[PDB]
Amino acid sequence: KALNFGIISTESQQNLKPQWTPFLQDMEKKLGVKVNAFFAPDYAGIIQGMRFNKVDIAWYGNLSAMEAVDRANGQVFAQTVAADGSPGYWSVLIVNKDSPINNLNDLLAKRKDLTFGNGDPNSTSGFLVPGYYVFAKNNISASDFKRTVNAGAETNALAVANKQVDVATNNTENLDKLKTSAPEKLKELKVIWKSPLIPGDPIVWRKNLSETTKDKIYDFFMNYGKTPEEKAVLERLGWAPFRASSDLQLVPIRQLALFKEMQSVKDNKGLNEQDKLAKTTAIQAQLDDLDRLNNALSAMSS
Amino acid sequence: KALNFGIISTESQQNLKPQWTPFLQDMEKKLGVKVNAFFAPDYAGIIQGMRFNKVDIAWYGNLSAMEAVDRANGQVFAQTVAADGSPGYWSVLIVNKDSPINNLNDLLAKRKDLTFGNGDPNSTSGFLVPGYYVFAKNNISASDFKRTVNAGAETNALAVANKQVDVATNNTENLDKLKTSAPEKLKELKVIWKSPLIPGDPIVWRKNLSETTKDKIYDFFMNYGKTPEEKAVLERLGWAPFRASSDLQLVPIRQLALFKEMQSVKDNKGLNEQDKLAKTTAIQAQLDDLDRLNNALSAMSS
Repeated sequence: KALNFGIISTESQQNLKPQWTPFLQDMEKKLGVKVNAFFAPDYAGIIQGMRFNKVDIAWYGNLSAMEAVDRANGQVFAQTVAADGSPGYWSVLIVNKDSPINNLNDLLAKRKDLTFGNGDPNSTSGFLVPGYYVFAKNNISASDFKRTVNAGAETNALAVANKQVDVATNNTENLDKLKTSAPEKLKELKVIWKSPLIPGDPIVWRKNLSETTKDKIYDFFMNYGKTPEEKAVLERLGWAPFRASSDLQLVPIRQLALFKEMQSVKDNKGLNEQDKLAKTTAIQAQLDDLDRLNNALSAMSS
Repeated sequence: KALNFGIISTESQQNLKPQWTPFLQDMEKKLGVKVNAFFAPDYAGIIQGMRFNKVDIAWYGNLSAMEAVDRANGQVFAQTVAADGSPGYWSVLIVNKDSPINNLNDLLAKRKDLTFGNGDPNSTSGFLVPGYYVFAKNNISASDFKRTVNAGAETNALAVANKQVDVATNNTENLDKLKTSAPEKLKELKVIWKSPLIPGDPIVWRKNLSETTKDKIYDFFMNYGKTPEEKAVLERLGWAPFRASSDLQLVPIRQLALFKEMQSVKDNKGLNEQDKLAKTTAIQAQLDDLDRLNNALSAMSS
């Protein structure tokens, strides 16, 4: 009963090897079952490895992560945690502290009268994530602000801080940097809207594993880190210890997937509107259900 | 597009009528769609009403609630909240405050050396709920205490308080009463283990409703109560305003269902062990998956 982990490698074939064997070697111990890897070229070959039992487990990104559930027996069981201390990031919208805005509701209104900072239109956290939760969800637009401007978080946070822009989007990881980059202009910022947590990469195994096997993996992963040795070894892969997870993980990413896809049907050229109505109104279905989940989940305050 | 609510009535045909029309009459307004009820004799006829679109929505109990999802297009969308202030209850285990125990781990060990207070063996919160989360889950027993005694929460809490028993089970709703019944012997108690939240009755509609319809119900329910009028009307049905919910609701009840069922196969007389192994080890599968969910859910601390 040997074991395969999945790790692609942008950190190529030099970089990766000596960061990992350790984590295998403890894995092999506690599990006491030989623990090879699949290095990779991309998640595409990796999911496929799952799809054929040739790989048992793996460090996906929610996107890859989600298609694993989709096509190759995925079950998220754990969320990676940043060695600085977790855990993913929340998208945001930010006014200056001297602003008399505090709600997204405030903002939502005083909008035709204000100037916006929007992220890379190829950025999920600066552009797309807010694009759904903020805009799409309220049937309103980046249009509808006096003037609107696209730029980087760092800029945009600084933009707002220095009252060159009314409101901007951002993430909380940039918000972090600042406490070092410009602590005294982050002190001037004010967050008025948080996305869902957009969380860290998961660990997915294949469901078709065995009661007993999973039990060991699961506990390995849930308990690795409590030791100074253990602790310091996660770090070499930039990690803190792992959060307990589920497929519920990727609800934010699922919504995105299907907001995009929704967006691409409204533009589907050679589709008649009868047959649109159907699909559009079906993807919404899904979002609407997914919305209510987010609520439920956030309503376990608590 | 008229509307049917489900409400059984132990509070029979006199009691119920004038507690509800109000809540219909607001329902009919905001929805602006006529809102009859099904009174009932039992959830059995009620789920069936769903199963035939003859009823659209209803106040189930997690048990009924769960079989609704099972057999008649259930989706939990809201959790009832006690007019005193919510929300279900957590089972517990309780030592005296002068005890040097604080963990379930402590207890788990010092057990052969101690005396237990166990609830009605026909009580879910005093007996069965702990029976799983505490015992079943750690493959250990009510056996394994010096002596063990079964009795009511009130007794048992008082038992422990007055150091007639080492540890006992309880719920937090009794724990409430006490602050009135015996505030100064509840002051002597100490909780060392909480179950999952075992939550309040839900509102389930049938999935096969319509985007738009659900949207209105959903918002009606999520927003009813903010007004003094609204507020005071929920009260006449002993309610505070409603929590946002999902089928995730009944994970605790699902685990129970299948702990029982697990328990009843181990006792299934005319079943050979080969064919047992299979089922036992399949129900465990489920619990084990459900366990990991509880974790995930409780690991969104947060």
